[PDB]
Amino acid sequence: ATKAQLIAEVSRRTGMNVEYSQMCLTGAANWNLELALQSFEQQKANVPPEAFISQP
Amino acid sequence: SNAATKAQLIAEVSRRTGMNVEYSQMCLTGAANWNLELALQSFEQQKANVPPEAFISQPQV
Amino acid sequence: ATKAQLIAEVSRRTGMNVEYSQMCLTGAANWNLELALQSFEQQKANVPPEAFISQPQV
Amino acid sequence: SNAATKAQLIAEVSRRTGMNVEYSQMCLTGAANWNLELALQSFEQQKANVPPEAFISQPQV
Amino acid sequence: ATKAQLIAEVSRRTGMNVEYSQMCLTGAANWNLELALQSFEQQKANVPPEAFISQPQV
Amino acid sequence: SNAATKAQLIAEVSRRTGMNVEYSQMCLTGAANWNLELALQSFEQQKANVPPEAFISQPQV
Amino acid sequence: SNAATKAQLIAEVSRRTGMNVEYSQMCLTGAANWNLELALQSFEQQKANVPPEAFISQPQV
Amino acid sequence: ATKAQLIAEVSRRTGMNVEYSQMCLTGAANWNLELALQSFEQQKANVPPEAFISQPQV
Repeated sequence: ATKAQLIAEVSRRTGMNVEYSQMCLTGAANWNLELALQSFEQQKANVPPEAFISQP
Repeated sequence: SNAATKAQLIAEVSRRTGMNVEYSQMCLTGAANWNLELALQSFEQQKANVPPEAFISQPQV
Repeated sequence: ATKAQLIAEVSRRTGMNVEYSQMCLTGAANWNLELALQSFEQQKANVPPEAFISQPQV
Repeated sequence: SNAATKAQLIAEVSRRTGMNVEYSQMCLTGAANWNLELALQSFEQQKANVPPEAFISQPQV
Repeated sequence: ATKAQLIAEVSRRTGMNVEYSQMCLTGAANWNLELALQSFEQQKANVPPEAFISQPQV
Repeated sequence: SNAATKAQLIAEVSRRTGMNVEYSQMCLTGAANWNLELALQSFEQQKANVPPEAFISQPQV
Repeated sequence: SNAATKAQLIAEVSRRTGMNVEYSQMCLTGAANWNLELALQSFEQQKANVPPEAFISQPQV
Repeated sequence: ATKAQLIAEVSRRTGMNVEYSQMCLTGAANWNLELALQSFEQQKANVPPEAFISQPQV
């Protein structure tokens, strides 16, 4: 459904796999796409290489 | 979760077809029941009829 | 039949909300009512309780 | 696609008038331009002319 | 049998097919030809290209 | 409805004969009982009695 | 390095919410950015959507 | 699973603090939970009492 679409969208924009993409969406972002992507952009330096599958 | 597993399939359909995530999910849900091959087959049959605005990249297939 | 009436009819017959009803119609069913309903009938055991209640507004 | 939004308007008209999906859409399409209030007004004025088979639930406008 | 005539006339004037022509007549227009055509002219930009089976005729 | 189905037949008679929708319906109603071929046959025999003002397009039976 | 520090925060969320380690980490990652107060705040607001199977101890936020 | 999750899970299961839980995961276990737990069970007698900040669960 929309959760799956939202994870897929975060994965597409950021290049992170779905596991890490889901991490940005869960919690205080509460599946808000803008807040999830923002959190990634702010924390991008701290994301391990294994979490990345593609370029943004 | 199952959402994450479903998300991997949506992302793959989007990569291969060039469609955005909404339309990629459309191909998977329903009679394809998340069968990747059957979803891609549905795109092949319907691609000429997919709205132009629905595409974020060129179809790769 | 319009896309909107097909979604509404699937919603009526199955009891699912419009979001999940649309899911059955798009894709391999390609807006065929019988194939959408068949797919529901096959998958009904695995359909989430959330699919049967209306989605929160706004 | 705006189909889901339209489907919600059809469903609302059906609940209120008791009409099936086809006839509920008739009241919305055209001069009402999918305005719920105008659709319901049209039903009230033309209420006498809707065939009995078109009714799947209780009229409650 | 003026309903069939009215649907046929809207199709001819607008170039739209019969199904969608009927949509313009039913509802708030109450089968008034002018009001149906007004509704078409106002919504024409939003009518899908698929509905048009011919060029509009004065 | 049945109005829409009748309308596609009126439209076809109009296209073929050049008559407006009113006179096109005349050929279909009655003994032709909406049989397209019988309607066109009636036009061919009776064309001489249709007023010229009734014609809005090219005759092309 | 930072994994052990994160682990004590997960352990603390689990203790208070009753959620397993997977779902406890969910509240911490993302917009909370491992802020314990914001993670717990998020749980309190979203408890209804947490699957029952995710709970391995008593809720005591 | 993340390294942090794996440490937290070993801690929950064994009762060891996070520092000693991490010890079981790093090295030849290469962050495999089952081997970490196997190593704990085999070496449990040698773990100092101060390392245990809770009772073991499943």
